[PDB]
Amino acid sequence: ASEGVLLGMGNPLLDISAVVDDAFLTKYDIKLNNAILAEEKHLPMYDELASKSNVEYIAGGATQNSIRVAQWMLQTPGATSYMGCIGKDKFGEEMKKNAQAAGVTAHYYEDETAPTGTCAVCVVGGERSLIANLSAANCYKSEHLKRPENWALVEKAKYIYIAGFFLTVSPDSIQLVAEHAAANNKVFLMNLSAPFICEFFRDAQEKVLPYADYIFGNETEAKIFAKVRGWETENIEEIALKISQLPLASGKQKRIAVITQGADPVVVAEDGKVKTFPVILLPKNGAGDAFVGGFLSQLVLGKGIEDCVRAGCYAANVIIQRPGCTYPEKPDFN
Amino acid sequence: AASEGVLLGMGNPLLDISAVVDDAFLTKYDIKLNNAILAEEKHLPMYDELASKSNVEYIAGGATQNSIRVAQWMLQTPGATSYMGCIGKDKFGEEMKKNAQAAGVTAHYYEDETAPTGTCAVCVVGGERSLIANLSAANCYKSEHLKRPENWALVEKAKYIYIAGFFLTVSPDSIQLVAEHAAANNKVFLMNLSAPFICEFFRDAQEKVLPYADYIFGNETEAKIFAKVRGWETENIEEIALKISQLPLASGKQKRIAVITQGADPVVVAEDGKVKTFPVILLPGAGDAFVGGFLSQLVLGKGIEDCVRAGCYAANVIIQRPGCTYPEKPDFN
Repeated sequence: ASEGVLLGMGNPLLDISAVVDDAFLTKYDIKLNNAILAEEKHLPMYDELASKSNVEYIAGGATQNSIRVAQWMLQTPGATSYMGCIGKDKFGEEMKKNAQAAGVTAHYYEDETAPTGTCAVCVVGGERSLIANLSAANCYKSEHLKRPENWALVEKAKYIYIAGFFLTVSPDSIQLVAEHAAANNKVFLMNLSAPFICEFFRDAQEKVLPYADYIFGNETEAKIFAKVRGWETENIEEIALKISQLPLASGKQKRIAVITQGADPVVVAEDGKVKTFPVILLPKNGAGDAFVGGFLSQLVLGKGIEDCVRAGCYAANVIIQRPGCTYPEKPDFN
Repeated sequence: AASEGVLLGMGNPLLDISAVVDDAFLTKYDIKLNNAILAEEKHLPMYDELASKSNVEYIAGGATQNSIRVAQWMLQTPGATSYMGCIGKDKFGEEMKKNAQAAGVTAHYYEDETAPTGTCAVCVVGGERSLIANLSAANCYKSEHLKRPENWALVEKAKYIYIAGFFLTVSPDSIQLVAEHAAANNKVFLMNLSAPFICEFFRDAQEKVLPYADYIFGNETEAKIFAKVRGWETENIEEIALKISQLPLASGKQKRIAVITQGADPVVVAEDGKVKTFPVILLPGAGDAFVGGFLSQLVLGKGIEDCVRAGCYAANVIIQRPGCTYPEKPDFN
């Protein structure tokens, strides 16, 4: 994998992961197996987690998690890049530290007033409770992207992955890199993630879809996508095919749609046909992002779709057995 | 009559800069009609050109503020309405203050120290419009402004408090605070399904406020997204409206009314486990105006049919004008 061969752009959050007890959950009125927005009552909780010794800080956010998992899976130094917005605070410096530890070349845009986005990941057994404060992650501006030191990361990249959620934060950055990729034989990849469905988002998504070589999604996202645009089918295999056959921009040959269904098989539409892949488990939160990261690693290495899906399932199965989107030193995938 | 500050709205205010444009202007800035675009910064040459037009207008906009202004126009009683939201410390913030005062709305804006005021270029040709929005300060509202005694007095004064669902992306603490206050003090709290949430973070915030909503407004597309997101297999808008009205209720709330519009098709209203449907009556961004007309009659203690008819009247007036504007006085009975 060449230097900066894969780039991601998104909404970075510093994940503050810690194994907690009943007293902590009751104190901040947080229930397990649910992701809530941080309120004024939850803001001092980030200080309490920071004050603990066994705390793990991770350069998170869905896209950044995928880029880190791709980097871990590739094991080649300098193969990945990432751009997103952070604040000028200690949590921003921790995000810079962890991105460097994960081997990702991160060029963050520093907002002058917004604190860095954070996410408390409270762990008990195999259960999590996410409390997110997006804050600076929503302030990315295309002026950062257009600077020569940051545009060099787009120029270096052969694969550029940006989540659909970023269409609400910086649609000018997505359209700029998507149009650049079509004009310069690069692969543009996106997902069906969205905070909400509004006219502004609908129109921005419609403008980028022709430029997407790959579209990733989960069954719920695919079914919302199909219903929003009037497709009457609820079959995920047919929805994946219809996504792959959306209109194509000039300079884009084909589109591949990859739809995950949790325990049920991964659905892949390509060349007017749908192939389905059963999930293979390892002996005995962040799983979707890890799946995309494993898929991207093999895509970068020019491998086939079955290797891409198997690597995605491997990475997803590793990450689910660890607190947060974390992993061991080296992978063991073939 | 309507008492002082009887109706309050909280939201994301934008100064709408409206003007009739021509083909040359649309081509110049590569703008498509019947399209909503989010701009990261103000396209300064376009804003100056729009300002230099003959029929230009500066309106204190944003979906909720539009509803509050339409309700104030419909009521015609000075001081009956209030509004809170975030603006910047600039000329557009002062124009926003000027237009809110001209519309007769008591606006207590939170002034962000660095973010410019949110703006929206409204480019109108015929019966079509194109919107280019730079939200900027509108997304920086903080509950510290709400909790100040001079601003909390507007909550205390109000009998009806209306907030869009989208405002949960800006200040969920303000929404939850006023929604919980309304349930404890016999006030009516109203919301809409605008920007239906798909993300788990936003879904959990909405789930926490829905038990406090006495009224939920929505359109057919929003209602169908809401139903699909939470696993309801029905696609019938009449049944979806009934299921919304029957969502769990918080302590101190006896019933919920769900109002779903369907464009040309009738207004659907669910109440007391039954669904009543109202054909649209015609005159010889209409949704905000519909809500404003409905709110005006609700403030006057009128029945649901009057509320729906006033909503249709206001919506039919606003569609025949550039942006969410109206004549001096209403003619509704």
